[PDB]
Amino acid sequence: VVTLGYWDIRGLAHAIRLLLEYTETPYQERRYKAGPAPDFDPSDWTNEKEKLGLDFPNLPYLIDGDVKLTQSNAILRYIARKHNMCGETEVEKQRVDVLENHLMDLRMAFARLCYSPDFEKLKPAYLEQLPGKLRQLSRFLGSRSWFVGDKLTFVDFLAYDVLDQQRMFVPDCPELQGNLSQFLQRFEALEKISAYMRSGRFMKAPIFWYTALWNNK
Amino acid sequence: VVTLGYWDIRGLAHAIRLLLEYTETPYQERRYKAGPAPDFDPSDWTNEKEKLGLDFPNLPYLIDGDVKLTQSNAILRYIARKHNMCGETEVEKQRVDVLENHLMDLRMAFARLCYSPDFEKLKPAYLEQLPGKLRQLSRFLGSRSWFVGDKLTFVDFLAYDVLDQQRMFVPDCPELQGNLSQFLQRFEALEKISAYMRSGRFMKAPIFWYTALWNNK
Ligand SMILES: CCCCCCSC[C@H](NC(=O)CC[C@H]([NH3+])C(=O)O)C(=O)NCC(=O)O
Ligand SMILES: CCCCCCSC[C@H](NC(=O)CC[C@H]([NH3+])C(=O)O)C(=O)NCC(=O)O
Repeated sequence: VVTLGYWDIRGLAHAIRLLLEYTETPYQERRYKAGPAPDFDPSDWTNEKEKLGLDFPNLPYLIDGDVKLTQSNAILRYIARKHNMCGETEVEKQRVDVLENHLMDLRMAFARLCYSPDFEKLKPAYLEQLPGKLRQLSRFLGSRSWFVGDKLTFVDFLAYDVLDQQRMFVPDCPELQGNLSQFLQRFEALEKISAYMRSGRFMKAPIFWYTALWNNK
Repeated sequence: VVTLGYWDIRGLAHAIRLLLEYTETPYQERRYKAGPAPDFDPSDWTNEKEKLGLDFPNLPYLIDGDVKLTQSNAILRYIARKHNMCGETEVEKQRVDVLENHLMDLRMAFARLCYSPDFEKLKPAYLEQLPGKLRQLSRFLGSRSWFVGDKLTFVDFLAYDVLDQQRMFVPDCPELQGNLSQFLQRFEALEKISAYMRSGRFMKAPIFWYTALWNNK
């Protein structure tokens, strides 16, 4: 079994847990829990961070024999390479590179927001530029089944997480309907994914750590 | 001729310009200029922004015929693949992926400090954490000539830049005296790199936008 370590929260590990589940990778999880509210008690993780033999300790991490990685994108590319779920053609690789990076810029934007004490003050500007961000992704996907072509890749798990989060935030966003929605329905109908979602291991929320103003429940 | 677009400063395009120079790729630059102070109106960019045919409009961007890219790392990979500058084995790909991602974490924590209006009060904590981050990077490299191995990859162009930045913000750092310094010293002695750093187009500053509280022009 491979070991995935991350906080007992959705966050940056969602796409990794889904990929691990789809590619049928035997795994276990180390889900670090919190302690005394409301004082930030990372101790469960902190008591273990500098004793795992990781080169750049962080969350999430994945241990697979002597392979010890940190950096979520790196863990994905690692899992994906064992099942050829990275690009194959040059153009597919460019589409993968550009989106993995772009999806992180949108993930951080959102993260920044739900974390700021000025959330309600920032919410309107954010929603002002959401639609356009979504139109871009819709235009990029076009009529393809997946973000790169007919081949499903790790960037599709990334895209699903990021889009499902935005769907969480604003459930009836016009730009969310259309090819973006069908994409979501396309992802959730994948056999091992459907099965994972109806299992008792799947955690749809909370998206963020307990200190977040939006969705920490 | 590929066209690299970005503001007329060093910023996030440093690693790319060095990779292009070293690879001997013929290129051209579309430097975007900011209006006079304190306005710094960036209309030179927004004017062209949605007229380039880029999927996700942003700076830097790279246009090579029908190839049009916008995320720095993806642009670096695009070039790197053409010259076998990514990893060639599983272990090398892992070092490439983890590093490419950790160095982005490093760069951003630094852009945040230097762009925050609280710089001077944040500066102490940043310095107090630095020696650990440098030591980590030093343990990783070990007695290797390059970060990935005995062959130069694009991640060395990143490490050189993230590190060069730190050398400039705290030259007197002990952590930076060791193999890390031999690495920079080695990077700078490469035929096309040195040939470059002495040219008239080479620019070591400013690292940040004119609005930053540290190093600008
Ligand atoms: C609750 C999730 C909210 C999402 C944003 C914060 S992620 C949490 C944070 N991890 C990181 O910053 C890692 C980022 C890194 N770029 C990666 O991709 O792995 C952590 O707790 N690291 C542990 C540590 O640094 O000790
Ligand atoms: C060492 C870092 C120095 C920082 C200098 C400015 S970074 C560029 C700035 N912000 C970006 O996010 C662009 C970079 C993009 N995120 C990438 O990863 O390639 C921009 O002009 N983006 C274009 C836009 O938003 O219009």
